[PDB]
Amino acid sequence: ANFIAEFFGHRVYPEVVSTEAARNDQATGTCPFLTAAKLVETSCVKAETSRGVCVVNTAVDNERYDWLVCPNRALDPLFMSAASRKLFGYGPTEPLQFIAAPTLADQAVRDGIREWLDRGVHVVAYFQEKLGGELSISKTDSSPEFSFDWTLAEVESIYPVPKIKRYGVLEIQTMDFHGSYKHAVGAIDIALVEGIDFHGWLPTPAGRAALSKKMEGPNLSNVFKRTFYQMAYKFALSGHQRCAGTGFAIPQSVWKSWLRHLANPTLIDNGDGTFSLGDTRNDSENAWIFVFELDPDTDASPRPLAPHLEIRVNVDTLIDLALRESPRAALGPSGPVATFTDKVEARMLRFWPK
Amino acid sequence: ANFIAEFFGHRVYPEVVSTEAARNDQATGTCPFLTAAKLVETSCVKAETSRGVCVVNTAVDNERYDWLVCPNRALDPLFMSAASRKLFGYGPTEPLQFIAAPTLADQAVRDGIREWLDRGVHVVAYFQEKLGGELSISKTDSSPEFSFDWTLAEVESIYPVPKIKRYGVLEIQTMDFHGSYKHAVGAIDIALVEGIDFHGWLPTPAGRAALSKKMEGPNLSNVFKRTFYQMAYKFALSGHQRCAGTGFAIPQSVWKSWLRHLANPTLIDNGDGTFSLGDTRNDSENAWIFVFELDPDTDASPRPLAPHLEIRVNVDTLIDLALRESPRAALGPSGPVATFTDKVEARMLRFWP
DNA sequence: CGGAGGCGCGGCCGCGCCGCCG
DNA sequence: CGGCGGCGCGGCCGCGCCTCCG
Ligand SMILES: [Ca+2]
Ligand SMILES: [Ca+2]
Ligand SMILES: [Ca+2]
Ligand SMILES: [Ca+2]
Ligand SMILES: [Fe+3]
Ligand SMILES: [Fe+3]
Repeated sequence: ANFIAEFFGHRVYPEVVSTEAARNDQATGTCPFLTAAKLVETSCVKAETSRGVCVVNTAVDNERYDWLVCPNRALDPLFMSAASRKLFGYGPTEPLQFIAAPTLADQAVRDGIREWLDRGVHVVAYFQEKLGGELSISKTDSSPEFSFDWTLAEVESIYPVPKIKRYGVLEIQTMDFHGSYKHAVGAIDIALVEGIDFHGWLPTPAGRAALSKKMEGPNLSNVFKRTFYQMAYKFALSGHQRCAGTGFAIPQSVWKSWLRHLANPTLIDNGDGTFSLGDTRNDSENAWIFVFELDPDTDASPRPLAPHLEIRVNVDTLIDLALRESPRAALGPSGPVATFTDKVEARMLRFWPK
Repeated sequence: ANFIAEFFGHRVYPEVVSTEAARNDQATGTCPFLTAAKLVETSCVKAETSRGVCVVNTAVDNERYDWLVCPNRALDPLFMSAASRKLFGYGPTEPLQFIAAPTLADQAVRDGIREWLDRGVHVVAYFQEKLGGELSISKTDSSPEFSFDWTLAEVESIYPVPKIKRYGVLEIQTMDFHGSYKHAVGAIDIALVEGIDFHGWLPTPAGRAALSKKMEGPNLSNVFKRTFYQMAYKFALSGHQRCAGTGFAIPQSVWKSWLRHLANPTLIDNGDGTFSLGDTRNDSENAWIFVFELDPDTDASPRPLAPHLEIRVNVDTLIDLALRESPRAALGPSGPVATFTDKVEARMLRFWP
């Protein structure tokens, strides 16, 4: 029922979408997303028990879902540049240059940036775990330590010393799972090395069994617990003058799983290709949730990220929905808590003999 | 720097408890808390890589702390009964029977409950994962599924069919860690079987180096993330008329780590052996945080849980402190965000030749 | 109704930043 | 002004409940 969906960036379950490059990435063991970003060959960062498992496919409530399972699978600079526009308040057709932070060591691009600042072209450099390293805000007696997945830097000048106008934050959350992939990885790895035709073997019942061997479901409530807190906290930090906006990038599958956690919220249609969660018409701290898909239309080797839903969020609404609205629905007339007393009595009754 | 604090329920780092009972439980691999709760010999439920590591000792901000790392180490029926009195509204000195749900199978205790009920004595049966299994509430379109660590059934009737007046909820939280215990466990496991006099070997430099082998620190923020959500949600659920109250039981160490998460809060002294987090005069959700210690006074082999701090919480204040007050402190003067713009530029300048 | 699978729960794992000590 | 190390972060792990499907 549960399947490894992508193996080193390339589809294996729903379709075995494999070109010549797909054969190579899997044989060498290379995450194509780190390689394309850094322009240097890079193997997946994961331990042997889950090596190359970038996406897992499962059903919840009788519907199929791709679950991103590696933060590096959502390492799509092109998508992040687009989401950046919404954070810094740029138009859709505005000149923008989105470069990595390690590139700043190169003279050729430092001379290039200066020319862009003269033209009025926006220059944003990003700091990411494997591309420059993350940035952190230190703990206090009244505040905990925090780290940002993507720190965006809007450049003002770099003439003598690099200086920024504003900064941006993108937070990525994928999904973690129950159990292990060890058995599914182990079974498909022997068909990779010892086997003579791997891609022709994956769509077969034997390969489909191997891709699913002891594969379990997603840790749904776990990521909501961890991501909700970071949302509420980091969105409040976005209200700082020098912070242009904070956005959380999450897959469609993850967004849908959060709906019950948010008391089944109705999104407001703004008529601007964007949606809103609560009243964002006043005193806004430019808080965003970018719900993305794995592009089902591209045909290109690794499916890139495509926008699915762009939600501007009211923080107090987000807090109120999760911690007040949802419990009240659980305390509803036909809800689970109404019948709980009978459940306790039923569970007690099981210990009675005969 | 970081040490295994106790092995199979008996202290090993700060002081080595060297009783015959401490030697026996270690050599036989029994978690002494499960075997005492259901009166049947039971080994630790943990996997080989962390087997027996029921507590870990670490320093944060230059002071020592014991981190419980096994929910079964907090399995203390004696402590939970005292905490339940606060939940159901019993005085400190009034009759109370606190029994595990599995025992309901016995006809001797079933008749015993009937005898207690008609003499006004309170009877509460508890459901815990290893003792009767946990109770859960199922998901809806507007609410997620939840499980309760301890669900407490205040019995009123047994004769025809078991029936309860109210239910109570106790949630238990300890601590998870970074890295592995594997290397420290494997270093002392070979000392247990292949060597002689295990306790005498533990306090030596070589032993203390073994107890600390690649031992890392507590996963502090992780635990707050997971538990805060359960607090806010389950405390709101406690408002239900059939729910007497819900309490969260945590070690002192983890409560101290929560202070920065709660904008450094100041507890209001009620002058009744109880403190309050916010205004708890009106509308009572009957929500509690029971902060406990590993009893340092009594020198029994496994040191039981002793009350350290008994807190009434205003749920709305708990949410406010963590999600509004704390972020505002971080944005304040001399805060980390104030100097963040310079940090970006400094990190940006590190690429310059 | 009985075995299989979903998933809350909560402890294992290591990367890489930054604070602390010498 | 360098290297141990604390710790945020976020993905691995399996227990035992319950709901679903044959
Ligand atoms: Ca991060
Ligand atoms: Ca995140
Ligand atoms: Ca708990
Ligand atoms: Ca539990
Ligand atoms: Fe990957
Ligand atoms: Fe244990």
